[PDB]
Amino acid sequence: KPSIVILGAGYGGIVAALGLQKRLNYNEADITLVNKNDYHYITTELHQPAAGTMHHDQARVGIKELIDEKKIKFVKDTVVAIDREQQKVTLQNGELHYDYLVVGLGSEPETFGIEGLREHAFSINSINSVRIIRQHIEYQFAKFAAEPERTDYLTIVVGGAGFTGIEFVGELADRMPELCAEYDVDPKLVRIINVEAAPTVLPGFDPALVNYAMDVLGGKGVEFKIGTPIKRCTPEGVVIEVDGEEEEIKAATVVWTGGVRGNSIVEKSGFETMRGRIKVDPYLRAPGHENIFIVGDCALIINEENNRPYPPTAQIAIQHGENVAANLAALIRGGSMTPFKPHIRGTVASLGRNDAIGIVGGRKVYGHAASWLKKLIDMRYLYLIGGLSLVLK
Amino acid sequence: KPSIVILGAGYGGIVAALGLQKRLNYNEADITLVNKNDYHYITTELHQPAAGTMHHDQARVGIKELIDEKKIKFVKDTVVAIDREQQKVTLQNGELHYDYLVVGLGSEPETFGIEGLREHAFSINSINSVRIIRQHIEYQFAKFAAEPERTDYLTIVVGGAGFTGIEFVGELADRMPELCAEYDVDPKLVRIINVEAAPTVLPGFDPALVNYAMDVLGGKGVEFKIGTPIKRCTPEGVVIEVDGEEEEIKAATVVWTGGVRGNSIVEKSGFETMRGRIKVDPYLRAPGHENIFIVGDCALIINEENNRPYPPTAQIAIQHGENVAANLAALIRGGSMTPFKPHIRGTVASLGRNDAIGIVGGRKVYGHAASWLKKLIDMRYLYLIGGLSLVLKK
Ligand SMILES: Cc1cc2nc3c(=O)[nH]c(=O)nc-3n(C[C@H](O)[C@H](O)[C@H](O)COP(=O)(O)OP(=O)(O)OC[C@H]3O[C@@H](n4cnc5c(N)ncnc54)[C@H](O)[C@@H]3O)c2cc1C
Ligand SMILES: Cc1cc2nc3c(=O)[nH]c(=O)nc-3n(C[C@H](O)[C@H](O)[C@H](O)COP(=O)(O)OP(=O)(O)OC[C@H]3O[C@@H](n4cnc5c(N)ncnc54)[C@H](O)[C@@H]3O)c2cc1C
Ligand SMILES: NC(=O)c1ccc[n+]([C@@H]2O[C@H](COP(=O)([O-])OP(=O)(O)OC[C@H]3O[C@@H](n4cnc5c(N)ncnc54)[C@H](O)[C@@H]3O)[C@@H](O)[C@H]2O)c1
Repeated sequence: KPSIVILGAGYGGIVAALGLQKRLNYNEADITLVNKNDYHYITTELHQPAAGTMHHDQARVGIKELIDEKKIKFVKDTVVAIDREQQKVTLQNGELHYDYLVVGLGSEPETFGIEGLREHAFSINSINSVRIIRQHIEYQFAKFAAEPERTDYLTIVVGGAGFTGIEFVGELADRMPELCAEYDVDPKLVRIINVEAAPTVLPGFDPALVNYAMDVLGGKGVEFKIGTPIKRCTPEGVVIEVDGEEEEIKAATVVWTGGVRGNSIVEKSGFETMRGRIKVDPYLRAPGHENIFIVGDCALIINEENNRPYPPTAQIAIQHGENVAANLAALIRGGSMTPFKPHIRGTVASLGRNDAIGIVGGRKVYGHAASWLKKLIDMRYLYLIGGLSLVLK
Repeated sequence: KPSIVILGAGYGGIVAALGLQKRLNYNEADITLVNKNDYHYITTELHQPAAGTMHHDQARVGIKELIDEKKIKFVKDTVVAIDREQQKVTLQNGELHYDYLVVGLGSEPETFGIEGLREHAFSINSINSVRIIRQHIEYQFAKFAAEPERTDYLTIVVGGAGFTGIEFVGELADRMPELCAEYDVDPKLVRIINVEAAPTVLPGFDPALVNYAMDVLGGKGVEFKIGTPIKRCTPEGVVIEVDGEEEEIKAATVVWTGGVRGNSIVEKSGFETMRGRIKVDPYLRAPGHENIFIVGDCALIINEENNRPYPPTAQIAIQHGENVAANLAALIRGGSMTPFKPHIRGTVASLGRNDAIGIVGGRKVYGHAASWLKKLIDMRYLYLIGGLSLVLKK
């Protein structure tokens, strides 16, 4: 009968819920899952619908289908704030109560306080957002035939050359032949620009793979501006600093992949956070709070070996949920808990539909091999939450 | 030796060129065809791509494929003005000289000086235009999911309940189930509004056909506002006058089918025009110029029997091309020419993919029968200009 509530049905949230489903026995606890939408979207593949290389429906699944209900109660609503003292959470259309709290609200875009970014730029963070990005670009290409002078319609600027930016421009480059044919556009006129403040694309990554990534993307017509930061964002385009002087790029479409931050709700609810994320204990709990757990991008963990923190990823997020699910079972049964130890296997980044790069098991991988791996790994997630049934669909 | 120049590759233009092609024996005259694009689009079917019910490629064909290269020389360029005195036409990328001139530049949207109409509203008049309208609407639906409070995204206002407007709103209603499913939208929230200044939808049409049209469209959720004029057009929406008082409609998409005028080029070239169109003589030429011919929407014709003017249509435009081609051929070859006599067969209006209305001959038509009738008649044009080969390609 205790009331555990999980906030967000993302990688951290949905796995924690499914873990609880398998682990526990009917009526042992009251579990409620809260989500903004009635569907759970595969964030790792969201860059593809934004380009238009994949339908958005292939990147999402209905939550009710995943759960058997009765054990877990699903609430479709929007979280507003956290009342920790009165162990309750407030929604736009109601209020909920928790004995135990699991926080997996994912990330929010990090704008760095840059002017006009929130107003005039797009983010790849949801099914709704990527649909908007996709239709915006196609809309812009449609307008070009009427006004051939306006080449800014055909200019797409992606801010930041992180994994998200690199994956996106790769998909974008692949789409352009089909896109140009649809709207009678000269492929040569199209400009896809990736702008990176850091001196190198994909900073903190193996130079061998990075150069390979740039080489392939450069061949597909992607343009890279490195050591160039975005100072400001305008409706017309963006403003960048080159050689200590401001320069302007006129782009009808600006996508911001500059970084991510923890959900503002967590920080605004009075938690102590760094970059909006919580530095949790070995048991994935929020300091000074024995009944609160943080999962996914909201959680922050530091590798004891080095001084740097683990990056926010789906891979570690899945591991968060499974750990919390097991630990929650122990707490409900009055048992001890197990410290969280993250096993970070290789990471693979796609460079389009048929190409990819990654370091897996210490070994570097490229080409069709890496592409098949990522497709395989992503499919493994489908099996984890939906079984062979989900993989087929 | 003589230089025949044809302006525009629309219904009037393309048929006139093809008519000359069949009629003449090469080298007899120098024929040049001028078009804004290297393709000829089926304007009668343009309402479907704008809605998104049909691909735009099915509504156009390449001009070079249709014509006999050696006999007719095709120029892809944009007409700027016509110099009647010097008998030359000026383009963005050159100049051309004519002994005989055929003008089929089609129509331009008529805004009637209404504020913001040209700036903030869309027109269904080209391949480029319908693509813009289509992607615009899908874009607004995409934004709605993020902001469910903004129901104006799902509101589409079509100005004028003429022939074009009725076809467009009919196509739109059919699209909505597929469109709503794509962007997770509640169909009940969607509003398709047709605004008519006249007291009745489809003025000057059989009330029986009109009532059927409103009934079918009304069932699909289409809303009609009649006796209501559009005072102004804004990015936010439109302003309308109801019961002598101003009212507001919030619509992300505004499409203007309120009417058309002849191409501005004809008027700016010093021609004498009414509503931008030329009232031609029985030989479809502009008074008193014996060597200039006007075809399609640019031309204005009066029915001798009923004194009322013919509406600007593709059907009469096609007949213009055939008449001018025959008359031009006769003129260079010696003939006495033939006065233009329009044979106006029935007209059919689609009310969606599976429904239609029309008066053919003396009998009124409805349902799948009318739809098949309209589809067949449209196919006749494809055969006329492209043969069985063009007909195959859908
Ligand atoms: C294009 C892209 C590609 C990526 N590829 C990879 C990859 O290949 N490998 C890898 O390891 N990582 C990848 N990542 C990173 C990974 O997707 C994130 O780290 C992952 O989303 C984190 O899991 P999460 O559940 O905490 O976040 P999320 O998946 O975003 O969980 C958010 C969920 O909580 C809901 N929610 C949020 N706020 C509220 C609120 N106020 N009220 C109600 N519901 C709310 C949301 O609707 C959503 O359902 C990628 C990220 C992006 C953008
Ligand atoms: C949705 C819609 C549905 C319709 N359905 C029917 C129907 O069912 N039956 C019927 O009889 N009529 C119908 N009509 C009307 C018909 O389409 C027109 O009346 C017909 O096109 C008139 O012939 P036209 O060649 O003069 O016009 P157009 O087809 O518009 O001729 C214009 C051509 O010349 C080109 N051009 C224009 N300006 C320039 C320029 N400055 N320089 C170079 N090239 C230029 C254009 O690109 C185009 O190729 C419909 C119209 C619309 C909008
Ligand atoms: N295959 C994978 O494992 C995979 C794929 C995608 C994302 N991810 C993870 O998702 C997380 C989110 O990554 P992300 O791509 O959203 O951001 P990021 O933090 O990983 O990279 C941000 C980049 O943007 C640049 N940048 C920031 N501000 C800028 C500005 N004003 N102008 C120009 N450039 C600017 C930074 O230098 C940085 O290189 C990462 O931890 C990443 O590791 C993993």
